[PDB]
Amino acid sequence: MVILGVGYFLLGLILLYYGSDWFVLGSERIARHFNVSNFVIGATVMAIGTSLPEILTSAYASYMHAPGISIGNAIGSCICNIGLVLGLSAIISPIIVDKNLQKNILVYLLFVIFAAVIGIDGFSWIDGVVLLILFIIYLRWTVKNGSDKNNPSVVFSLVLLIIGLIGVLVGAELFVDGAKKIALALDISDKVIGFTLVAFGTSLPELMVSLAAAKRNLGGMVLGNVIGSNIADIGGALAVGSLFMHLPAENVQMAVLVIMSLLLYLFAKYSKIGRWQGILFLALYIIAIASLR
Ligand SMILES: [Ca+2]
Repeated sequence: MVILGVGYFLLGLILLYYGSDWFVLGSERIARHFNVSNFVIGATVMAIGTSLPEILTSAYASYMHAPGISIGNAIGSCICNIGLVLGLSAIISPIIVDKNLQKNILVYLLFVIFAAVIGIDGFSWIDGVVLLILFIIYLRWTVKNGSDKNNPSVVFSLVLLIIGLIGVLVGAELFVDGAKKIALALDISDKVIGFTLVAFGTSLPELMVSLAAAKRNLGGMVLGNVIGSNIADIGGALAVGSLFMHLPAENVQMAVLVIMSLLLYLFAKYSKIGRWQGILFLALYIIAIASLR
């Protein structure tokens, strides 16, 4: 079970490589038909596509009585998205943000701040419902604010979007499956490896898709996907997980997240999310994962 591990591994990379590229092309075309910006389609359709493994993970974790995991993995992804994902994407393709996109980003900053404030004592099922509503309020607002019978072109767009999404979701669980077989053959029979490599497996569709878009200089789409995913992780993953059990409090991760969200706001308004900014986001990401033990 070693060449099978590599076989699963390399196959996963193939389904993640092309899958994310099709998911981006499908999304870009869909945005053109629904007559919305690359940002809007990234903060809604794309976000929910890549943020689904994060919602299902949190909800299940809190279901089987592991709440500290459900929240720790919920916020840890938001930081991973601004730190690793956005950071890497900005180095590849610097992001100049439009002026109609900043109202959206400001809303994101406030929503994160709102989550941090009510998340000091912890997270009730009350907080969950509140945040769950705000999520939907955000979605219908993002689509509306920035805005057919038998069309062969639209169909092709949906094929790219659906096959592309199936590709990255399958490729991610082939990535993990293969890496686990390799790790086992390597001597790593520890248990945090069975949550570290899987936590990375949930952020893997998000990382790949954002990189695929970054390669095609879709800075707006990249930004939308980061913004949308974090809200889907907080307004959705963090919220749904709180319906089962009372999630604990992490006022050090939330603090860091607000900082990275604040920096994102300032960069996407008075400057840009370019290469040096991305380096900083990466720097803040590595002085975090090391200083948070
Ligand atoms: Ca509370």
